[PDB]
Amino acid sequence: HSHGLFKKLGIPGPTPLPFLGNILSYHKGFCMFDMECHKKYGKVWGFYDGQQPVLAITDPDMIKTVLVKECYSVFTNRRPFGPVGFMKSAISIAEDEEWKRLRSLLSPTFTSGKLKEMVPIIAQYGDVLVRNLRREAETGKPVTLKDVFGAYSMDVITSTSFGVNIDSLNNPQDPFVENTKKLLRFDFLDPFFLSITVFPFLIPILEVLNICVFPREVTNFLRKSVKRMKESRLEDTVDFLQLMIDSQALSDLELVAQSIIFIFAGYETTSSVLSFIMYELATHPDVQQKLQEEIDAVLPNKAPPTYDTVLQMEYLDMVVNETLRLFPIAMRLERVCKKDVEINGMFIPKGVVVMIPSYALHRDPKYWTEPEKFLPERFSKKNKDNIDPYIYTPFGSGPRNCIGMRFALMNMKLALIRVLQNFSFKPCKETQIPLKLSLGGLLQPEKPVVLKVESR
Ligand code: HEM
Ligand SMILES: CC[C@@H](CC[C@H](CC)NC(=O)[C@H](CO)NC(=O)N(C)Cc1csc(C(C)C)n1)NC(=O)OCc1cncs1
Repeated sequence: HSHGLFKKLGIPGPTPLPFLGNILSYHKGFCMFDMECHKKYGKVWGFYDGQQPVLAITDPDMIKTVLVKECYSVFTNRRPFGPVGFMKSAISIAEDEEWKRLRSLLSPTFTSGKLKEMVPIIAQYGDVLVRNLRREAETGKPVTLKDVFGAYSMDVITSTSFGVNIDSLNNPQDPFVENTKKLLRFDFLDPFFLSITVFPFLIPILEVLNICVFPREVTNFLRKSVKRMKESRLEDTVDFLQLMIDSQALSDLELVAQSIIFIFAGYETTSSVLSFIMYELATHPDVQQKLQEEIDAVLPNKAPPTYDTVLQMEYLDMVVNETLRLFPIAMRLERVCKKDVEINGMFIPKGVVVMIPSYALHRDPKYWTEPEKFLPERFSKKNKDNIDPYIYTPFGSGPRNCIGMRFALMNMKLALIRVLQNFSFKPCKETQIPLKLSLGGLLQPEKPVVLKVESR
């Protein structure tokens, strides 16, 4: 048993059980477990995912060292998670040299120039989202946001990876829609991933059986989807595909891996955050009116948002950020400790997963006044400098942060601008209040957010 380590290092934690470790404590969610631990062990503590020692850390300096300083030398990778197949090459999964190589090649993809070039595209599906919303605002029946936002999010993804101009909501049965939709993942507390942690010694076994967490089903029709366009569309002579093609040491059957992860990364994420935001504005009509006014002051007479226009919206940026404080989609940030180290006084042995509890740190009394309340003013220029960048980490930090940050932000904002210009979102009878979060390992709502939509 490796279960003696935190006792021996003099680190407090909940007492692990044989084989299971502390996993049974997840029955309440990463979220309440991390908050409880913080509350009763203080700044630093230790637990076991099966036989895997995880060290939680909460000190801004120490986090900065793990996330930003010793990233390259010591804390380079995330923890392996289950049988991954060819997706071992995807940037967010890759390790060491291979990761450093991929992050360089793909960095040019997420530049402001490429992003400004992507505006007219993502924006054009703002109009579709509106159109679509306009029909359902005439029904007067509760809208399921995550579904309307889902279609928008797919729509924006497809289009910025080799223009696949699909009206995703109203082409429910299109090859690109059906596959992509199914790439809704991953819950690391579901039955499957649970066993993966009580039995990591089973991963080698499933890998050799070709069993993959990214279901073979989906990855198949994308490997093949990509193969023909990549060859045909530029044989006759503005998207991630092109940007990728041009920069060719980037292997063929690694480009597919990047392509899949950008779908898997923006699809469920952009749509979830957006839902959480529209929930927040509905249950906060004041904020929503304040927002609609900012937008109308900047873009008078429903004028179409632009790149520069979007950045100019102080209050929009504040609403987005607050929503991310309350519902960070990562929940935790993790790095594997590559060799023995001494960071800000304390010793980390090689092999330990070092873990920063974002969801918990985002809700900590030491840093936030009335931390349960949705209050966008915390992010106004008056108060924002009191906000520590290593407590508030919705996009991680350091060399291994979210490569898609500015794209995520811009995308989401463009959706909000076009949507708020045209509609108001009011809660109805089916709407859950206060919103309850899911007990799983994906931070999402128990019941899908349903809201009344009214035409301005
Ligand atoms: C609102 C939506 C999003 C949120 C809240 C978000 C947040 C994050 C967070 C917290 C990390 C971990 C960083 C760390 O360990 O410090 C991350 C990693 C990453 N994200 Fe984003 N993300 C979002 C959307 C995107 C989009 C749109 C893309 C690209 C299309 C993207 C691509 C990545 C990649 C490739 C990594 C791993 C980076 C690496 O290992 O080098 N995510 N995301
Ligand atoms: C394939 C899993 C995951 C890899 C990296 C993400 C980044 C947010 N990691 C996570 O934070 C997610 C939680 O939503 N999962 C994890 O926390 N892990 C990968 C670690 C893990 C694996 S098992 C476990 C339990 C047993 C304690 N923890 N997704 C992924 O590929 O990133 C695409 C995205 C980019 N931006 C937002 S999502």
